[PDB]
Amino acid sequence: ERLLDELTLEGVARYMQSERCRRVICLVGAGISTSAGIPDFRSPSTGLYDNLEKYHLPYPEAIFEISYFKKHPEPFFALAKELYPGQFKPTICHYFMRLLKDKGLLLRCYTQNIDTLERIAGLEQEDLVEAHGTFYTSHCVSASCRHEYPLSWMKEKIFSEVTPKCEDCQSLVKPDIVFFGESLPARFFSCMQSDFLKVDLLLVMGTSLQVQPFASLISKAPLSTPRLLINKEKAGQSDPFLGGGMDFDSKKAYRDVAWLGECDQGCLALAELLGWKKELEDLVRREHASIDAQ
Ligand SMILES: CCCCCCCCCCCCCC(=O)O[C@@H]1[C@H](O)[C@@H](COP(=O)(O)OP(=O)(O)OC[C@H]2O[C@@H](n3cnc4c(N)ncnc43)[C@H](O)[C@@H]2O)O[C@@H]1O
Ligand SMILES: [Zn+2]
Repeated sequence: ERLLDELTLEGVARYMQSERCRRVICLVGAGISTSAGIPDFRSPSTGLYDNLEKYHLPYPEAIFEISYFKKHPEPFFALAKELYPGQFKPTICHYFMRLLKDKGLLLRCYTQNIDTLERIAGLEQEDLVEAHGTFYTSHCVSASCRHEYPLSWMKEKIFSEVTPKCEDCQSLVKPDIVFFGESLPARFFSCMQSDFLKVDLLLVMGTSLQVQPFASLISKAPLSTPRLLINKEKAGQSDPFLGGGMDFDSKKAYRDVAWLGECDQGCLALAELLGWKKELEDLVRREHASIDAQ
């Protein structure tokens, strides 16, 4: 029916500490990593698209294209040079999902981000669907040779400004990210067909819900699954010209809630209502300290 008392964060917090809320899926995107220094994609100001000028490209959205990459892999590796952050420090929001994992509530984190911050916060591969791949490993692009390289090796080059070539054969080696023109990993489809039968709560954070097929995951849940969006803008509402998106505001709204603000602040507030505020503050502070001693 309508599983939330109210369509607010308080409604979602009460629902979460109830009977019916056992399995939680997170859909996350670049918004949850901006406060760790990793810029946005589509934000007007600091977004990646309004900063692809000095990369001499035929058009902005062309440096994550696979066939252009194998043609000229140098602009992308130059881009990774500029973006590659000094420290890898996951945000409050990342640690919020770690709490969900530790409390037995996280069924899966579906992420569009390539920065590996879900792993450093302590989500394990079983927990994650890296829907656009990852920077954490790299593979030679051949086939005869698909030799896997770690991030430590792929980081020496990029910063030694040397284009990474396989050591066994002499082929290009590419971070395990999914460029445009590539298919999403099989794991994505296998998890989607099973995870969304089960799910009792959808948590969407820091994503504009524009790229597909990732955006459509919100409609894979049963119609009674409450869906909370933490984002600084609303997203996932049907375009009025097309024709199960998000409905926060119509009179037919019954399960979608939009908390508008910083993902870090939305997760602080949700954790506070849940009794986890201190536990969360201690975890972040403990882990940021352990990372600052490296
Ligand atoms: C490890 C080193 C990393 C450096 C290397 C960088 C190379 C990256 C290459 C990526 C290639 C993978 C394929 C790809 O590009 O997919 C991209 C991306 O995965 C996909 C999905 O887009 P996305 O994750 O949804 O990112 P968007 O920019 O579209 O959405 C950001 C949303 O979030 C909001 N927001 C922003 N900040 C906050 C914040 N602090 N708090 C709350 N909300 C925030 C923004 O207002 C906005 O609504 O569109 C893009 O193709
Ligand atoms: Zn090779």
